[PDB]
Amino acid sequence: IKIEGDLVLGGLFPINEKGTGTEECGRINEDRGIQRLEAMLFAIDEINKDNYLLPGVKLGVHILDTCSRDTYALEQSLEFVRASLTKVEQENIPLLIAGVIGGSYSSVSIQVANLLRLFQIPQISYASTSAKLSDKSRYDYFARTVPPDFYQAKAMAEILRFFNWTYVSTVASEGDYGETGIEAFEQEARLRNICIATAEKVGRSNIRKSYDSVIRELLQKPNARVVVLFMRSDDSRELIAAANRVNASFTWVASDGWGAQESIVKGSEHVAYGAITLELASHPVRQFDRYFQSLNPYNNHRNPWFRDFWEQKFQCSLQQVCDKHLAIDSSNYEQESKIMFVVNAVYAMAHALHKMQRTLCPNTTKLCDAMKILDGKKLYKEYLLKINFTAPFNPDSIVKFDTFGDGMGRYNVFNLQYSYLKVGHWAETLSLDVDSIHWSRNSVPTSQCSDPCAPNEMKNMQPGDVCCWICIPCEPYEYLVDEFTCMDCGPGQWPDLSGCYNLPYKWEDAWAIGPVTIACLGFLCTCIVITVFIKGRELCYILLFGVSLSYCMTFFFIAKPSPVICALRRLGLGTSFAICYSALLTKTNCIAISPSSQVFICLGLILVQIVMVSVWLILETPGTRRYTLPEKRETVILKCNVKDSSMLISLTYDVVLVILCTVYAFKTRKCPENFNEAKFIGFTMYTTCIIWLAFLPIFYVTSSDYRVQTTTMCISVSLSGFVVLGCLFAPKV
Amino acid sequence: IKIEGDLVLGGLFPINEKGTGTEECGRINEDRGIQRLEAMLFAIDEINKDNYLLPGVKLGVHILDTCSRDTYALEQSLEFVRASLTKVDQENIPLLIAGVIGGSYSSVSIQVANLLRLFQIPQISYASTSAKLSDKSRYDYFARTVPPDFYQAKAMAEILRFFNWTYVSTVASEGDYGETGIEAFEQEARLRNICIATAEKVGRSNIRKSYDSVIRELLQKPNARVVVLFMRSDDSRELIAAANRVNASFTWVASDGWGAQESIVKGSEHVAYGAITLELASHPVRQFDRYFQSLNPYNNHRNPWFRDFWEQKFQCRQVCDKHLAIDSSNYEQESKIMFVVNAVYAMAHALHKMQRTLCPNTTKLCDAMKILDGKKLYKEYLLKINFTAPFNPNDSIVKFDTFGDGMGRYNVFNLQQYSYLKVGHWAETLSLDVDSIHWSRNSVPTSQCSDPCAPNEMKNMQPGDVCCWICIPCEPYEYLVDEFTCMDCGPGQWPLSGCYNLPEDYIKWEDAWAIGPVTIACLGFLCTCIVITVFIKGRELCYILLFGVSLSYCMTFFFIAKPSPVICALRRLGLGTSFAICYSALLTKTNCIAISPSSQVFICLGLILVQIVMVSVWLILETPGTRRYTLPEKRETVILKCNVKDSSMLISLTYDVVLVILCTVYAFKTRKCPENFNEAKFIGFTMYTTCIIWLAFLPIFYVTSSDYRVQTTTMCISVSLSGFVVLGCLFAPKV
Ligand SMILES: N[C@](CC1c2ccccc2Oc2ccccc21)(C(=O)O)[C@H]1C[C@@H]1C(=O)O
Ligand SMILES: N[C@](CC1c2ccccc2Oc2ccccc21)(C(=O)O)[C@H]1C[C@@H]1C(=O)O
Repeated sequence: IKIEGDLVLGGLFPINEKGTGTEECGRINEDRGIQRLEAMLFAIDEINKDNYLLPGVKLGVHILDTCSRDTYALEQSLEFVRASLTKVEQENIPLLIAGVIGGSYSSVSIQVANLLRLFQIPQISYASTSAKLSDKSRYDYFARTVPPDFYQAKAMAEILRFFNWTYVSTVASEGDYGETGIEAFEQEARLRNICIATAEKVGRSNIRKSYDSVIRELLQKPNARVVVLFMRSDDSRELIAAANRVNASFTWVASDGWGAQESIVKGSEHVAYGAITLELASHPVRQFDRYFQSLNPYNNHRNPWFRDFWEQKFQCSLQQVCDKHLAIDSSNYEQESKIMFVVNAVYAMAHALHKMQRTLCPNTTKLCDAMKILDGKKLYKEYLLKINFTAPFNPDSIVKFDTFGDGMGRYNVFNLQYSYLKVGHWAETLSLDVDSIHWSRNSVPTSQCSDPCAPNEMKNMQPGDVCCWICIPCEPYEYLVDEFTCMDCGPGQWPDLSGCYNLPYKWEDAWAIGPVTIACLGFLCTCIVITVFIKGRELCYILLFGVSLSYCMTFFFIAKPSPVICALRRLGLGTSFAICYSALLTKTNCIAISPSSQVFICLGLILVQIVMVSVWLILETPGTRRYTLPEKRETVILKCNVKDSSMLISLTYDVVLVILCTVYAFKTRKCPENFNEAKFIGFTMYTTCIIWLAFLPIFYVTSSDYRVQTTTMCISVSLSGFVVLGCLFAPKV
Repeated sequence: IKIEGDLVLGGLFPINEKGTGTEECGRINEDRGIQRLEAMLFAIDEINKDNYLLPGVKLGVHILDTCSRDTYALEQSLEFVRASLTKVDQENIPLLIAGVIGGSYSSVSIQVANLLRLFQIPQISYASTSAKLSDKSRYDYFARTVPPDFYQAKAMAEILRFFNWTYVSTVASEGDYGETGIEAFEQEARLRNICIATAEKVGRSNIRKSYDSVIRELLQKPNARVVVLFMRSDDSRELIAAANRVNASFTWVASDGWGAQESIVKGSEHVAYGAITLELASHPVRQFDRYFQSLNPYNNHRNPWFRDFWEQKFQCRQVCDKHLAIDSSNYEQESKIMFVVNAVYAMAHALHKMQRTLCPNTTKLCDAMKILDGKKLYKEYLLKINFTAPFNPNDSIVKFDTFGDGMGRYNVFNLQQYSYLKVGHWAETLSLDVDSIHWSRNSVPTSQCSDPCAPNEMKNMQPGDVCCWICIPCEPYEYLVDEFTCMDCGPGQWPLSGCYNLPEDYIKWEDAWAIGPVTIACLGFLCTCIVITVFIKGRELCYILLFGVSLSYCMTFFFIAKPSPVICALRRLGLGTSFAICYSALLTKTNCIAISPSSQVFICLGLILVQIVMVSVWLILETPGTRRYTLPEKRETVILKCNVKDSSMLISLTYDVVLVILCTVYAFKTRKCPENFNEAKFIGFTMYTTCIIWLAFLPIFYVTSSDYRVQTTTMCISVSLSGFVVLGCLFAPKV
């Protein structure tokens, strides 16, 4: 079929089928081929009768059969290039085409785009939506009015973005459709870190058991109850048939391969209930229907295949039975989905050629001599890819091409409810209705590999993928810091984005106030005793100083603990014992080496005590520390030093020397004069005994109660010094 | 031209070069045209005459002019597909072809390989050296006998590293050659760690100053004398002409655009000595020369261009009308004829082998041959071929890589005095003899940068080019860790890390101080012990003063030992103990002769508590640790020091000295008791010692804080003499 015109247009419509082997062109296609072919013929007549597009130049066509085959399209397409650039003894003269409209299947549009790119002929495919046609490095002279396939994958995740579904499983088809879609999906899905569970490439209707094995691999991940489908129409039907076979409930999200066909869900409506699906955002062309209804072989001689179309549609073999005045009516007719895309493709060239005509031939309206040869590169790059016009007969319906010659990406969101229902649409903003969904509203799923986590449970190890975090609750001693690590805070400020580890000061009333009164009571008695003016007399006054010194340490011991306090307290305990013990061993070994032994005895006793203190300070550092096993215990200091390695040894050594001296002071004194003094020395042994008893059990065994374990033993031996203070009223009044 | 045969072959040669846009073609090519065309036609006449290669089938041809234009090639090559695959239904009867041998130019071969790709028909190109033909995602029905250009970028870069040249410049042409050539050079140069000084694109048809500016840029990096070139012949022809103008002495390593052509240097032969230029290795076909001699318009009816070629080569026939022929004087075999014959034979063997499988029963064209599977012929038989090149005695085996490319075989040339000389070749291992190069003889160039960089001068400044740097040494007493940073590690360690400040030793032991200081401390203690060991019997106060002074002497002896966290406290106590012990004894003796005279121990003990309270505040102010004073240029500092600064020595010593000064003034002026001459003389002796000690104590130790020679003995000797001063006062009262 060729129609004479000043600027003829190409056309490659799959009128026939792939046939059987040598029979390359079998039964003729009736919805994809004839409806789209007559759509372009309808569009061309509209352009010719139009007065604002190509009003002087008449637009012709050169339409050809693709036969839905790659090689057959190439041989047919040679009749396009043979006219334009083949400038080599008039019949069947070919006309210089401006550009082609053909290419329905992406397979045949690629093989044509690879040919016309060499001869500078623009191509617009009305239906081919393959992804590999969007790289202008190869198919530079190519455009299309349908969005590419990977726009679906970008639109697919939008629902996953809008419905918060993350842990998803995907199944793709063995063909190119899906093996370029799920690859495009995975790259785009992970943009919001969509949490892909699995990925299965079901065979092209290989075996029924394959679909079952897929379902086995699907239900084994119950945390992913939203499954995304990019399968073709044939495979999609067989999968859900297997799903109904084993009653595998799911929430399928499927592409235009599912579309909005009732044939897919025929006999398995219940299993696929509530599935969200997409299809091309088509729009019926009302005017085309009226034109198509008014067709019959009596008045339509342009189409050579129309005779077979009448025979195949209205069944008519050699027996003719088709002899009848019947026409084509809505009873037996269906405007094909991509008819609006076919008529848009033609009007893309008409507008591209009209704008180019208005510039290259500005004064005139017909085809001026400047277009006797058409510049293919200029027409495509400078006029086709930069076009903007509302779609004819369809009052967002504006036609344009992106930088890759692909059309604007509109879609319609269809949910299975049994009938499909448009639940919104996606062009660039997913403006679907949150309601009106059936199995995604009442049983609205939220597919995650793991549950959300409370502040107690932070530490995640992600046993599965990165998006399968499992939170274990860090202990209060460990504390909860962040979802990837548990931090600490120490003392106070219990956790915020930080846990709490250990972090290490006791104002008592009875125990705390008791030492002050005891020290004050001793000070008053010492002052009263020292206030006498009667006359080892100085030793007793010095001994009273040690008792006063011991009381002062207790008063200082009532304040907040300090590392130097333990060292000072250690000196105070030794000094207090030395002061009391030094005075006792005076005027004793009289009756019973050198005559001048009092100075040596006094010097030796003081030197021994200083040696122990100096050794303890040089060997051991009197620091500060807090003793607590639990990490949630009070953040206060418990033991400044060890108190056992050195404090226990040092404390025991001081008491032992004093205890032995007190016992031996009266055990074998051998001095009967002043027997009252001997009894007092012997009776003073019990004063030191109470301190040892109150000191060992205080912190040796069961010393956890630091409130009274340490404070209780502070004043344990603070009352021994009052025994000999008042023993003076008997001799003198 | 068409030759009927069993399996005719396509033919694409640039018979006519682009004369003008007015003419479809213009004038006729001579060397890339008829010479190459007759090479294919010669090979075909040889294969048919052959019996061991396609014996049962007659191999025809279908040769067409490419007009050296892409668009013309497409229309011509369209005659190939119109026969084989376009079988859809008598003048100009076409016949199926098994492939084409064509695509001399890269641009022509690309467009043809694009169209022939669609129809599953193999193509072999005999001269299309281009890098973008080696991707099989676009041109998968396309092989090559010649290597691609980017193998040169490998070869010459392999030349640079073999001579250790690392700092290099580059100049490249505008168009496809060079721009994709130097890009491949850069990827390989960084592979062998070769850095580029400057990169200058040079315009194709531009005024001379553009070339002059390039040379001026080249001189900006004298450290890079070796420079790489990739421009085609005409640009390199007069770039060195501009080099002779400025008289810029470089050594040039250049691509096949330069080649072994005298026309490049003709005019500026002097400037471009010792250049290293690569050329494709192509041994001439002797049989073709003999065949080409016997070619005249009378015996050449196949060629429809030979008559035009005859009138063009000899300028004839039109006017000459002479019986002349082609001989060795007016003819030289073109440099690509080896590849044209190889290209035909590659398809001939591929057809031959793929005939031994499809028709093994016979030798003729069986029914399985009626339609040839192009994909099967290319991938299964064409790419997997291996045969020695005909007419060339041998390493001449023809094969195709995974991208259908002939293996790189370049000849390394060199200008010499002028003529070129094959100084080596690059098949796969660069094999050239260094002894036979013009500039490599006289001062073989070594174009490097500050690359040799000793660890001493570890630091790198990198002022300009990133590959270059400046090696200088970091601080000898500071960090020196690497060429990017010089971090400190500490005086305890050593400087390639570089140590600046850290804990170190602080010993204060010397040969002179080891024997002197030890004996001095022992002598003072021994003298006091001897003077105290008396069994004769107010000596108690003197004994306490001796004990107080003796303790200070022991502190000085222990002061020569190692430091500790409590050494500062002990040192403060020692100074107070000696002064308190000495001062305490004097006060009791004075109060003995001149509120009752019974409070003596309390006065002596009070000073110790006062010193302890001051020590406690000083200890509370800071622990008596160590101070690693290293203010001067000496690395680190001596660990021997006090926890606090010199204020404790001065302020703390000032308080103790003030008490001694008051006692000397109180005893000297406020005495008012001339009696007790033995006590007054001893009291006067103590006052004199106190004044002498103060003069030699404060300033002596106030300036030797840094040096250990003065500060080490500034304190031990300051108080040591005081102990000996009062040591002998006891013997005076006796006999
Ligand atoms: N849109 C189609 C088909 C589209 C597709 C695109 C690329 C690869 C495979 C592929 O197969 C499927 C399968 C299911 C759904 C849509 C496709 C095109 O070829 O572009 C074209 C038939 C449509 C028409 O004639 O209107
Ligand atoms: N080898 C050539 C030419 C090659 C080249 C390749 C790509 C782009 C530019 C370009 O120009 C230069 C310049 C200098 C040296 C070699 C080339 C090819 O086209 O491959 C082919 C003409 C040679 C023949 O033998 O007819």
